Amino acid sequence: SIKIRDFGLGSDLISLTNKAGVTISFTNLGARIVDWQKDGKHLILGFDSAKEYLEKDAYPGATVGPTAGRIKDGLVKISGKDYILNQNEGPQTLHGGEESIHTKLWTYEVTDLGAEVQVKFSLVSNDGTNGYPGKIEMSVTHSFDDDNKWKIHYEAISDKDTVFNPTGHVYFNLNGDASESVENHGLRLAASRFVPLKDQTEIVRGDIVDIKNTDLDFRQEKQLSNAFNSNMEQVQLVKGIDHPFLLDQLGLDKEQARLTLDDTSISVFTDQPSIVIFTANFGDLGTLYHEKKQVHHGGITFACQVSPGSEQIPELGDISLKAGEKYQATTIYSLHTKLEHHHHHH
Amino acid sequence: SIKIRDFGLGSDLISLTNKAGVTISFTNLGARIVDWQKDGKHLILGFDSAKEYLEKDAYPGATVGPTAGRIKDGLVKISGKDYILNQNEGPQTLHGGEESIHTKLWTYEVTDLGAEVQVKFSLVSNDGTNGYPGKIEMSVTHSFDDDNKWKIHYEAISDKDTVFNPTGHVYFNLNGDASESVENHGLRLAASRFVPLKDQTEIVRGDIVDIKNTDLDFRQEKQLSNAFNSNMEQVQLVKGIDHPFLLDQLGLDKEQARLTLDDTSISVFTDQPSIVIFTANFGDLGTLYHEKKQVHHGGITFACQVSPGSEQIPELGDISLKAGEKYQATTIYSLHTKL
Ligand SMILES: OC[C@H]1O[C@H](O)[C@H](O)[C@@H](O)[C@H]1O
Ligand SMILES: OC[C@H]1O[C@H](O)[C@H](O)[C@@H](O)[C@H]1O
Ligand code: NI
Repeated sequence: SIKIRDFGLGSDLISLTNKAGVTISFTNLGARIVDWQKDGKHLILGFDSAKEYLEKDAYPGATVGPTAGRIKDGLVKISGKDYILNQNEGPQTLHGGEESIHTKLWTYEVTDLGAEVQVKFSLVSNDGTNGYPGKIEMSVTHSFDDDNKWKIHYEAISDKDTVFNPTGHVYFNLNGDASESVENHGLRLAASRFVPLKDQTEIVRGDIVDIKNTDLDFRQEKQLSNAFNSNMEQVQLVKGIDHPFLLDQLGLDKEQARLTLDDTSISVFTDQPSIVIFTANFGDLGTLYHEKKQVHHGGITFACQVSPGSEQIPELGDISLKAGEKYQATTIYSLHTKLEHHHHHH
Repeated sequence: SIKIRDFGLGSDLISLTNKAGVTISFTNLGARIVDWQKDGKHLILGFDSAKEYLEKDAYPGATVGPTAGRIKDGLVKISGKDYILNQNEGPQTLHGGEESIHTKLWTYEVTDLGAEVQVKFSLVSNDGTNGYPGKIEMSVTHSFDDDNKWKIHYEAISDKDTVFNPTGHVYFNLNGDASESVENHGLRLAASRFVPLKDQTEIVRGDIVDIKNTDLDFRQEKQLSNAFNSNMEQVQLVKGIDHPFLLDQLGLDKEQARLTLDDTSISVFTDQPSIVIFTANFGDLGTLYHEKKQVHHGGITFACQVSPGSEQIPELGDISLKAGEKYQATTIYSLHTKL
């Protein structure tokens, strides 16, 4: 079933229920996921109205771009030319600049294919918006099927050579309560390397480092607490995790990451080369989610994209987008029950 | 009463019925008026869904800007520096450039005041959007009251020196049918001069012209047909009217124009210095409104704003907006029914 209703400020809330009873919802404010539940339990973080997003935190579950993450000094080089983008975090351009895409009302169309329902959001980034050459016609399709698969498909075309590397900023919390840390969740991730940050400003350090056999090594499933409790400089620097992890093997076919809690797991699939992992290291900020004060580590993203920092570490990728060339990206989060035995205590 | 409904593509349709039974409706797509009816007749031009607007003509009833009208070569000078805006009509920037604010979904809030209801639409135009320095936070409040007054109030603030001169692009047609010319409407307008156009590109010619005692003098009520059958080269050039008229006396308390058809009449009030009047000179285009094929002259605007063309004719005014200054503007359309 598909259902729609006003969600506040002129946005809508689109709610889908698949044949298995699993429900998921989205809003056109920032082509974002708002909730995902199983048996009355929230699997992710979200608010109950649009205004909350605009007043508390506009990133959760949003589509962010045109470029996700931080661009040192808001400086990019496009086809030999230097361009300065909107600087919204010190001299840095973070997630596309101020008042970016996550803050706009996108138009949308719903397509019912039976076992699969698609929600296609559209938006045009005009040429010059936030310093980005365009115009860029963008679309984000969120779909949910009878197999409990939530897929995100991005498409874009630009009138001018530009840069593009958007991502989906969902936060998971299998506790279903923001006030409970995710240190009790199990994490498996197919990555042997990571990108260290230079300092508190969070720009990339300039090197790529091997994390095998360190506390950041999740190739084999381990509790998140191992990371959180770590005293590695990088962990200490950000008070948790806030880094790009370079996938070892590329392809939409491989299970790149798996987040487990008791009988529930979320599997991550993507065609992107990295997963940006941020554990809501907000300290005592305590943003209220459903009347619950969020705890430090009360959430975790799996933001699949080209790693941030390619401006400095070319080896990471090229996020340039040629005029006329069609961009595409696909990320999938699949939900499973009893995939494995995970019985722990903290 | 107030009613909100899904207007298509994720947009909303907000409809307000006042004590008098009159209905007016807006959509956040473009912070725009969609309809205006009395006794089941439409007073203005509009479509039946969001899609129509996007597919057919996106300007009718919309808020257009940041700058309304045509800008020669898309060139504006800001703080002594030249800036090139998005060009979407040849080398000209028309209505803000392509995919402008009239095509975006704005957020909004409804405020019920009893005798009056207000719908406040907001949108942020990012710095650099279509070439315009910003960011510019804009709000357009459309309101409707029990006195049949439809008011539009604009507000904006920019982080940087920029240009700003939006307008409301509603088209009236008291016939209540797009297939019927507005030539039978009487028009009165308190302007003694106008701004001639250079040629078919419609950029201004460069001069200000006195229209006293010409086919374009509406200082004293007259039927449109007159203007329509004039041989004035300017009328001929455009096949109707498509010009900025300079108002004789500025101020929001003066009725600046009046459109009448039989017992029904519309009055215009504004704090703007000019009114741009365009008579739907679309030839055979035949755009479809409520399944009725539009005829050349099947509509007319009253776009209140600072006259287009100030880039060439400084005396027309100055559309600059300095960083931190608050822009404000108001236009009112009042409905009357004789007895
Ligand atoms: O709240 C927004 C967040 O977006 C990413 O996770 C970023 O790396 C974090 O450092 C933080 O800025
Ligand atoms: O519908 C678009 C119209 O907008 C203005 O009123 C302009 O003067 C007309 O020439 C036409 O471009
Ligand atoms: Ni709606």
